[PDB]
Amino acid sequence: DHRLTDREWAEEWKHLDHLLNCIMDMVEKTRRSLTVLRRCQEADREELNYWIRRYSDAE
Amino acid sequence: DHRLTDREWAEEWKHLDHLLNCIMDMVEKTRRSLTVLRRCQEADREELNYWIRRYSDAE
Amino acid sequence: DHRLTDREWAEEWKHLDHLLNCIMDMVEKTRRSLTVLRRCQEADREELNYWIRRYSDAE
Amino acid sequence: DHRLTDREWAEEWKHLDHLLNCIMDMVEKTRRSLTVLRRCQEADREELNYWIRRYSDAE
Repeated sequence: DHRLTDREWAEEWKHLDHLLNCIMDMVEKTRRSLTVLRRCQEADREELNYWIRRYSDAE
Repeated sequence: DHRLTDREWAEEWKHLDHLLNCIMDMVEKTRRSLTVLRRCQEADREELNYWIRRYSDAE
Repeated sequence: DHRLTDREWAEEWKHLDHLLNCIMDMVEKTRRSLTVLRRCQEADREELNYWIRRYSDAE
Repeated sequence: DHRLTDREWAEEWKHLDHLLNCIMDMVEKTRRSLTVLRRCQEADREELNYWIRRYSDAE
C-alpha cells in the first residue's frame, strides 16, 4: 500500500533528517582525514627539503 | 608527530575511501526515502482527487 | 620536478576543501527544499481528511 | 489552490533528485582528485627515503 499512516510518515521524515545529518557528519570526518593527510604531507616535505639540503651540503 | 608510518598512511587512505563510500551509500538511502515519500504523495493525491470528485458528485 | 611546490600542494588541499564545502551546501540545500515539500505534502494529506469528513457529515 | 498540480509535484521531486545527483558527482570528483593526490604524496614520501639512503651510502 503506497500510502503511509501518520506515524509511518513522521518516521520517514525523521529517517530522512537522520540520513542527511549522517552525510554531513561523514563529510566532516572526511575533512578531518584530509587535515591529517595534509599535516603529514607538510611534515614529509619539510623532512624531504632538509635531506636534500643535507646531501647537497655533503656534495 | 605529524608524520605517518607507512601503515598509518595506508590506513588513513583506506578510511577516507570508506568514508566516501558511506556518503554515497547514504545518498542512495536518501534517494530511496524520497521514492517512498513520492509514492505516498502520488497515492494521497489520487485519493484526494477521488474524494473531491465524490463530494462534488454529491453536491 | 614532477613533484609539487609548496604553493601547488596548498592549492590542491584548498581545492579538496572547496569540493567538500560544495557537498555540504548541496546537502543543506536539500534539507531546506525538504522542509517545504513536507509542508506541501501535509497540506494534501490533511485536505484529503477534510473531504472525507465533509462527505461523511453530508452522508 | 496553494497546493501543487501533478506537474508541479513532479518538478519538485525531479529537483530533489538532481540535487542528490550533484552530490554524488561532487563525491566521485573528490574520489578522483584523491587518487592523484595520494600519488603526489607518495612521490614525496619515497623521494625522502631516497635522499636518506643516498646520504647514508655517502656516510
